[PDB]
Amino acid sequence: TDKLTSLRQYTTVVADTGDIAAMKLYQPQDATTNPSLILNAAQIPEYRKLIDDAVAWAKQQSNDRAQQIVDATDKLAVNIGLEILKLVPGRISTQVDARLSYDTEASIAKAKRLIKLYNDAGISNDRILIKLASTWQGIRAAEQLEKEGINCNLTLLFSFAQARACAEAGVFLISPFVGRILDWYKANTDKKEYAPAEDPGVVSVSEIYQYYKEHGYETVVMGASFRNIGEILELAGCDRLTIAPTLLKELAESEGAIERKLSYTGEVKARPARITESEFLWQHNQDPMAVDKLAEGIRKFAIDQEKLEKMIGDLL
Amino acid sequence: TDKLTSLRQYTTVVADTGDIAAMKLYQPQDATTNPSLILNAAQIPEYRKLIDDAVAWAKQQSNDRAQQIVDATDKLAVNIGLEILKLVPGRISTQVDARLSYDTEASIAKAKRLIKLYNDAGISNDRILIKLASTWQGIRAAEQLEKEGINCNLTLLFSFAQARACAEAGVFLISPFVGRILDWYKANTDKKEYAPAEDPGVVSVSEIYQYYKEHGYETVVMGASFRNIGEILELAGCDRLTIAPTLLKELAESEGAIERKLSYTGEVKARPARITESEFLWQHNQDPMAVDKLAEGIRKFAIDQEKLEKMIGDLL
Ligand SMILES: *C(CO)[C@@H](O)[C@H](O)[C@H](O)COP(=O)(O)O
Ligand SMILES: *C(CO)[C@@H](O)[C@H](O)[C@H](O)COP(=O)(O)O
Repeated sequence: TDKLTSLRQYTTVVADTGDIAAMKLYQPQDATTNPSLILNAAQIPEYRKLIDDAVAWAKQQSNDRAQQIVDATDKLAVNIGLEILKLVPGRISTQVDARLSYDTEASIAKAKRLIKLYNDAGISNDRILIKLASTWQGIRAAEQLEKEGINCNLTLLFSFAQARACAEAGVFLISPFVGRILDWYKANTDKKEYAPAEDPGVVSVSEIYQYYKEHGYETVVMGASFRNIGEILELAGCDRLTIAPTLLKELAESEGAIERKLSYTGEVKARPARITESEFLWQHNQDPMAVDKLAEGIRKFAIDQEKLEKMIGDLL
Repeated sequence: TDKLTSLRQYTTVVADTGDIAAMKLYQPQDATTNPSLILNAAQIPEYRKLIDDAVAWAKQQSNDRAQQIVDATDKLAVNIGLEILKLVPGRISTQVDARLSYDTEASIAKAKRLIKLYNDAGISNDRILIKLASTWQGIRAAEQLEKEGINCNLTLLFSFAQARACAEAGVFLISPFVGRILDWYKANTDKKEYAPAEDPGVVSVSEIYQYYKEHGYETVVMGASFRNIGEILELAGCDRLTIAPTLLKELAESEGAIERKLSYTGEVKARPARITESEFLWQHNQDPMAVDKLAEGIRKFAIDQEKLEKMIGDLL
C-alpha cells in the first residue's frame, strides 16, 4: 500500500485546507484553516451559499456597516468550519484576525467571539482550536484562554523561544512551521538544496518534539507548512502533521512503507524556571529567520483578512 | 572653503568614533561611541593605559571573576568617554550592554551604573548621553531615566513607530539610522543604487524630522550611520549628524558651499494620543526592514560586547 496510509500508522494526519472535497477524499482526523485558506475557499462557487448565510446573519445582528463587515467575515470563517466539522470527526482550527497578534486582550476577546459563534451553532469547545500567532502576546492570550476552557493552536512558530514559551503556557497545540523555514534558508544562505534530514525546518520540528517529550509537556506538536513529501516523511511520528491536498495526493499515490523517524524513549527531565518576557524577546531575536518570518506571516495573514473584508464589503 | 565648514552652518556635527585623534582634527561638538567602536578603539596602542586602568579598577571593586570582567568593560567604555570629553565641549554617547535591550529594569540599572562611573570621575549628567536600543523596552527605560535626570540617545531607530514612541517618551535625542537602511534596500530589492534624495535612509530621517518639528517635539534628531557624503549633504539642516572620520575627511577635502535641505516652516499641529505597546508592536512589524535591522544591530552589538569581554578576560 501507500505512503499516506503508512504515515497514519505513526502520525495523526490533518488536512490543511478550507475545501470540503479534500475532507471527503482523504478523511483526515482534524482540519486547519487560516485567513489565506479562508480567502481562497471563498472563491469556490459552491461556497457562495456560505458567504450569503454569513452576510445575512451579520445584517440580522446589527445595523452598523463596520460591525457587519466584521461579523460577516467572522461568520464566514465559522461557516466554513461548520461545513468541515460535518466531515471530520476531530477538530477544526480557525484563526483570529492577525491584526490582533500583538494585542493580548483583543485576541482573547476575538477568540471568545469565535467560540461563541461555534457554540451558538451547536458546536462545543472540544471540536475547536482557535489559532493565534505565537507572539509573546498571543501566547499570553492562549494561556488565559486555556484556563477558560478554550483550546488553542499556536501558529507561526519558528524560534525555540517561541516553542519553550508555548510549552510553559500549557497551550493545547503548537504548529511549528517547516516549509517557511526552508524558504528562508534558500533565500538567505548559500545552500539552496537540502537532503530531508538536513532540511532546517525538519531539524527545528525534531528538536522541538524532543524537548517537549523529554520534559513531559502535553502540548500536541503539529508540524505545518510543507514544500515536499521529503519533509513530511522525515517527521513521521510527530503527534500530528497538517498537510495541503497537493501533498496528500502525492503521499496517497506513492507506493511503499516508511519508517517512524521521530521518537523519544528516555527519562522525563526536570523543567527549568519559566522563561520571562525579556528572556523570550532576547532569544527570539537571536534567530534572524524567526524574526523575519513571524512578522511576515502576520503581515500576510492580515492582508488576506483585509481582502476578505473588501470582498464582504462589496456584498453589503 | 569646504563642505564640512558649510555643513556646520546648518547642523551640529558629531564625530562617530572612539578615536581621540579624530576629535583633535575635526573638533566636533559631541562624539558617539558604540560597542563596535569601543572594541576597535581598544586596539589603539595608546589606549592600553585605559584598559590597564579599567582592569585595575575592576580588581579593586570585587574578587569575583565574572563581576570583574563586567566592571572592566564598563570602566573601559567610560575611560574612553573621559578621554573624548577632554577634547569635545559637548556630549559623549556611551551605549549600554546590548544584551539588555529587551530588559527595561536591567537597562535602567546599567544606565545608572555608567552615569555613576562618569559622576565619580567628576563629569556631570549634562555631558553624557546613555545610548539604548529603541526597543519598546529601551524606550521605557529612557522615559524613566529622563525623569531621573539622565539624558539618553535612542539608537537603532528604523521604523516610524520607533520614532513616534521616542518622541512621546520625551527622550533627549534619537539616532535614526541612514546607511543601514540603504544596506537593507540593496540586499532586499532590485534597485541597488539611489540618488541621494531617493536614498530610503535619507527619506526616513527627513520624514522623522518633519513629524518631530510639526508636533513641536524637542527631542534632538541626530542622523547616524552613513555610507556616502551624498546622504549627509541631503540631510543638511538636521539638528545633528554623527559622522565617521572617513566621511569627515571627505567633507573637509571637498570644495564648495552647500544649501540647507531639511527644514520645517509650517504650523505646530496637535499631538495624538500616545502610541500604546500593541499599536507600536503592530506598526513596527509592518516595516520588514526595521524588523530585520533592529534585531540585527542588537545581535551584532552584543557579539562585540562578548568580544570585549573575551579580551578583558585574557587580561585578568
Ligand atoms: C495552520 C497551522 O496549524 C495552517 O493553516 C498553516 O497556516 C499552513 O500550513 C501554512 O502553510 P504555508 O507555509 O504553505 O502557507
Ligand atoms: C551611535 C548613534 O548615535 C553611532 O555610534 C551608531 O551606532 C553608528 O553611527 C552606526 O554606524 P554603522 O551603521 O556605519 O555601523
